[PDB]
Amino acid sequence: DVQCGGGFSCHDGETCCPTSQTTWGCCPSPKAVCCDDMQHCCPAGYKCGPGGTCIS
Repeated sequence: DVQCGGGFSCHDGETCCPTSQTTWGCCPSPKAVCCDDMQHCCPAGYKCGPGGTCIS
């Protein structure tokens, strides 16, 4: 599988996002961008906006 980084782990095709200090979240898209404002992530190529959603 994929080692999140000495701690958690996810399945093939998943992505490890460190939205915490000791916790890891499973997100889609390899080069995805994990929204750190709150608790989210978006497909590689998008950005987090103030509209709660992601833009391009």
